Formats: sequence, structure tokens, C-alpha cells
Amino acid sequence: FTEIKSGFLERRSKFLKSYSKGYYVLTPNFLHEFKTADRKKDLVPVMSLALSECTVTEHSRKNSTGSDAKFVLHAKQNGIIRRGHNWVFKADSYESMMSWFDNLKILTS
Amino acid sequence: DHPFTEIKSGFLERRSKFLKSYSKGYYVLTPNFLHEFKTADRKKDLVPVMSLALSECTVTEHSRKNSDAKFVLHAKQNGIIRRGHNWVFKADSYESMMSWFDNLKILTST
Amino acid sequence: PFTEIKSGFLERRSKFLKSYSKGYYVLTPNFLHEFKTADRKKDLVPVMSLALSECTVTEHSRKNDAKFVLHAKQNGIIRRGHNWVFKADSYESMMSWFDNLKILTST
Amino acid sequence: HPFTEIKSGFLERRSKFLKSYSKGYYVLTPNFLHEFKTADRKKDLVPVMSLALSECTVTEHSRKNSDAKFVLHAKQNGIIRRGHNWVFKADSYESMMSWFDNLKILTSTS
Ligand SMILES: O=P(O)(O)O[C@H]1[C@H](O)[C@@H](O)[C@H](O)[C@H](O)[C@@H]1O
Ligand SMILES: O=P(O)(O)O[C@H]1[C@H](O)[C@@H](O)[C@H](O)[C@H](O)[C@@H]1O
Ligand SMILES: O=P(O)(O)O[C@H]1[C@H](O)[C@@H](O)[C@H](O)[C@H](O)[C@@H]1O
Repeated sequence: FTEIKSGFLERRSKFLKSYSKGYYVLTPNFLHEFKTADRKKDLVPVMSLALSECTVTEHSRKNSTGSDAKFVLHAKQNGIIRRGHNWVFKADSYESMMSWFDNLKILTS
Repeated sequence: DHPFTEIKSGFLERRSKFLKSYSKGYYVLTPNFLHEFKTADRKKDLVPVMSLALSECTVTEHSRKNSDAKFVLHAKQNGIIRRGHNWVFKADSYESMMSWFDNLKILTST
Repeated sequence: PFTEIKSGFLERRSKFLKSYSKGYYVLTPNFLHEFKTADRKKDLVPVMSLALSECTVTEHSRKNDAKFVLHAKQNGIIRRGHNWVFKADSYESMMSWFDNLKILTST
Repeated sequence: HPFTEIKSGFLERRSKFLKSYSKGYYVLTPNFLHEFKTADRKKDLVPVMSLALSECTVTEHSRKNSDAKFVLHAKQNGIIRRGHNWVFKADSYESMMSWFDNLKILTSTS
């Protein structure tokens, strides 16, 4: 229940070149993935990515100034992601993506 | 790897009821979870072994002072622990146990 | 990221004036805070923050009936040994407050 | 006897009217930076002030080389006027950074 942001995101597989969706919760410590949004019964994160090991590097530009709703989370250290690898996430709109990005930028700076 | 919203951290031993022995781990309490890590290296070892949602846990009994450094964490829902099942923790002292117990209790009242 | 246990309006009785005044309260693991209003973004300064570790809850109404008593164990906002009475809109709502408080303040 | 505290210690806050630092004992929780006159966590439990983190940010801090200061900025009118700034001083650079990084992660939406 104590969080900065939560909602669905699609995470890309580099090798498979496809996306899979999960329900994410950002807290001051972790980006957690859960299979669902039911916070009372779905209690065990699929994974918890420690923010202190991550940075957010790039994001999409708005189309007019999911195509424009991506951002990249970079691993600074070996954790869930191998050091100096990157995961790409896709939110429903540029606007929602920037909400994720702007929080993550502060948390990981 | 530098900041973390930790309310309490330290080593605890958790009794396994199948293995008949305690496993020690490095635990960190946040407002949302009691996380276990294999080690205390808060800069590098940052994938939890397990993360117990406080929203579905309670703390129920503990040792009387007079080891006397144990307490029970109970599951309200099916998670890491099956609904209605209980895990027993052992801290280094009664006093340390009560620091854990009181910090958990105030985060699991609902 | 607000960690709260419960929030809502309660009326707090004055023992001497024999009247109630209403406030918007927020129970956290550490305090029962009163605010003038429910607007969490603009009404930022607690009117008072009662430390739970200095309090117990002692009695409450039986169902017909929405009152409970918060007892000061030490001198804080309330004098040691003294009591404040709170009234919530229903027995059910009152028990929600009381049951949380009982756990938070139990020895 | 328990308290969800993420960080606590003495800080000096600069008053811009009094032209001096006032020292107080501060306790960070997930909701507030509270000031108390003393460190007596069992008896001195009415905050001097409680700064809502939802409407605070941390903005600058000292470069290593006092170098133990940081600025807390107000987003809204509260115990600081909106857009005004308070300067804190902690015993060392390292301790200042522990405060700064702990605040920063709790004030990313503010
Ligand atoms: O994020 P993943 O795990 O897909 O990491 C890849 C890096 O993304 C590439 O820069 C790099 O070129 C490598 O190919 C690497 O697999
Ligand atoms: O008195 P000590 O510190 O040896 O505590 C023991 C407990 O008494 C046992 O229940 C428990 O099963 C453990 O063996 C633990 O060692
Ligand atoms: O630690 P030192 O000796 O540098 O003391 C200074 C204070 O640190 C300043 O905040 C205050 O602004 C004064 O400039 C004062 O010089």
C-alpha cells in the first residue's frame, strides 16, 4: 500500500523482440512486478528491481512535439539484470510513461 | 548503492519446520515488506530471497523474558506462507526480539 | 507515498465544555494526527499529533454508540492519567478506529 | 517502544531571521520530517514541527570539501511558505548525504 506509482507496463524482451505485461509498483526502494493488480491476494512480487542499482537513460519523444511511450532502465550492477544491460518498458501513452520516467529519474539519480 | 527506506534491519534466524533447523538471513523491514537477503551487503546483494507483504501478516506470540528471543509471524493470506500458517523467528536477545516484534506490530495492525 | 492506517472525521469531546468539535484525523503507526480539513495536498500541518506510544485505548461504546476513550500514559498533549473521548459516525466506524488503536497501543 | 523511523539524528537548521543555526533532533518517517527538542524517544514526543514530505523537495547540497549542508524546498504553503527554502547542516558530508538521499527517495512526487 505504500508507493510512488503503480500501473501496468509492458516490458520488452531484447532477444524475443516481444512484450509482456505486468502490474508494476514503484516504491522508494524497488520497481516491483506482480502478475496482477490485486494487492490483497497477489502478494509475492514476480521480481523486485532495486532502484539503487539502476538508472533511467532514455525515453520516447512525444509524437506531436505505445509508439511514443517507452523508456529504458539501465542496470549499473548485477542484480535481476546483468551489469551494463538495459530493459525497455512501454506504458500506454507518452504522458503515463513520463510519469514513470520522471519519478525514476529522481529515485535513481 | 545508497539510499533505502528501512525501518529496521539485522540478522534473524527463521525456523524451518521441514528442515528442523534455523536459517539465518539478513532482514530489512520497510513500510511494505519484511524482506530477507542472504547477506548484509546493502550495496550489492539487493535481490530479496523473499519479500513478505506486511498487509497480510501479523505478529502474534513472543517469548517471555525469563532462547527467550523468539516471535511468531502469522499469515492471513496465501503468499510466501500458506493462509493461517506461522513462521518462527529468533533474534540474538529478548531486547532485539522485542524491537522486531513492536516495529512489526505497528505496521500490521489492519 | 503516505503510509496511513486509517483516516476520517472524528468528534473529540471537551470534558470541561461538554461539547464536541470535529476534526479530520489520520492514524499512522506513530501518531493520531488531527487536521482541520481532509485536503491532504494543501492542509499540511497537523493541528496536533498524539504519540501512540504514550496512549492506550481503554473503553468504547457497546452496539445499540460510537465513542471510545484514549487514555494518556504520559504527559504529552494530554496530561498523564487523563482521557479524551472521541465519537465516530457509527459503532462500526468507531470499532475500526478502536481495533487499530488497541493493537498500536497494547503493551 | 516502537516508531516507524527511517532516519533520525541531530540537524542544525539556519533561520534566515535569527542569523544562526538552531539545533533539533529530527526523525524522518515515510510521511514527515519531524523536529523534536530532544532525543528522548520515550518521553519528548510532541513534535516542534512536522514537515509534510508530499510537499517538500530536496534541491541542492554541499560539494565535498561547512560541506555538510542541504536545502529543503517547499512546494506548498505549510510550515514553509510555497517556494521558500530551508537550509540544514549535518555533522559531516557523509551524514548530510544520508539525510539528502533518504529525503530524495521519499519526495520524488512533491
Ligand atoms: O537488456 P539486455 O539484457 O537485452 O542487454 C543487451 C544490451 O541491451 C545491449 O546493449 C548489448 O548489445 C547486448 O546485446 C545485451 O544483450
Ligand atoms: O535455547 P536456544 O538458543 O538453543 O534456542 C533453541 C530453541 O529452544 C528451540 O526451540 C529451537 O528448535 C532451536 O533449536 C533453538 O536452537
Ligand atoms: O562550518 P563553518 O565554520 O564554515 O560555519 C559556517 C556555517 O556552516 C554556515 O552555514 C554559515 O553560513 C556561516 O557562513 C559559517 O561560516
